[PDB]
Amino acid sequence: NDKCKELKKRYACEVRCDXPRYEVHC
Repeated sequence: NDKCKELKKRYACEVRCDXPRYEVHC
């Protein structure tokens, strides 16, 4: 479940990892 971290590194814009949802506030 580190894809959350990967996204947070990529995007810092707030990536909301809510279960299977990744809401990117950018």
